[PDB]
Amino acid sequence: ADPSAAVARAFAPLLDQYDVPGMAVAVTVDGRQHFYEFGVVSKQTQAPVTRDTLFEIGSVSKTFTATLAGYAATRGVLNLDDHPGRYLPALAGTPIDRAELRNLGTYTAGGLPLQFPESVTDDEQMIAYFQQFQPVTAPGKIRQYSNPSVGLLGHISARALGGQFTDLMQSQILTGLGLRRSFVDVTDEAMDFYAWGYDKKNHPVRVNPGVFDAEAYGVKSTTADMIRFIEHNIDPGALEPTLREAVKSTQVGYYKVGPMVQDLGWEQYPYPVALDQLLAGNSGEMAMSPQAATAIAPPSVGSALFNKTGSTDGFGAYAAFVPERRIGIVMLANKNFPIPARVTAAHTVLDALD
Ligand SMILES: [Cl-]
Ligand SMILES: [Cl-]
Repeated sequence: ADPSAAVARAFAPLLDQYDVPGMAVAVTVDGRQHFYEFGVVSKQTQAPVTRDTLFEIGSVSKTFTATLAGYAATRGVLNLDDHPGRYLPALAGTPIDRAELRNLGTYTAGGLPLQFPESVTDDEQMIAYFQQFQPVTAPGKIRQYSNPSVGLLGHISARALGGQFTDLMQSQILTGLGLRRSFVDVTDEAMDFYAWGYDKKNHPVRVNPGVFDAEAYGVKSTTADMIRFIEHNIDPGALEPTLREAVKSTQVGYYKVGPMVQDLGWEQYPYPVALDQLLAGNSGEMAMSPQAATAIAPPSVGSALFNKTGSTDGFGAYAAFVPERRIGIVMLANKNFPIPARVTAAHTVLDALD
């Protein structure tokens, strides 16, 4: 039940192998938290990574956006079967308005691309982009991983709840979950803890501003906070009912897509799971290309694993947990290094428990 030896074998070699300046890992095993840090937050300062170092989690942010959408749905300010035009009047009657909010959250809205075109740089251009978008397939049939897609779901969740996404996410979700060192906008105080990321040429970088950045990939967090978030997902029973249902809402499977099941936010697998099936579900093809999606009833009994990868130009992250086993792991790193290496390391550690 002690993950330390497995973490040292699985994670420590990664820094030299992928030229990663710094990395933080936390494992939870039946409520006991284990923290491991490697390397440095900055090549210039050489200050050590700690469990309180802020890293960009990239698309792991979509699990928080799903939680916000689940909070909105539990409150009844929105329904996942609604269409965008009920909340954004300028989108009523447009082709994307055939999609339901559930399709936006599962990347099945009709072929929204990975990223906005470079010409979309503000809210006006965002509205016009969605008005003009011509879907390449019917909703619910094709999964195409998409930042604009989950971005729009977060924008609509904020509009429904009657506030700014950043303020709602910070106050109702992050603070509500006890994540007091997690931010969409890092405060002046917490800035001292924010690592630098290191791009392909080893230049220090942080995530650039973009449309729907906060909504799709903009959270900064620490392993101390992210392991608490994972523990909420493992057992949300201690949460106040609104947040409890918001968390549970991210664990409902909606589509079978080959070896993986698509939730809002999380992606799920049976457990135990062969690493090969986890690698297949987390492949580059899965993230880059259209995949046939089959609507299913939610799987619900026995053991399941939930995960989400995330990256920015300078950072890489991975989170995975198994509620029935009360085990979970998060890795945050200040280099975007290959997802298969992240998944393999994390799977090896979880497999070594029991
Ligand atoms: Cl984008
Ligand atoms: Cl920031």
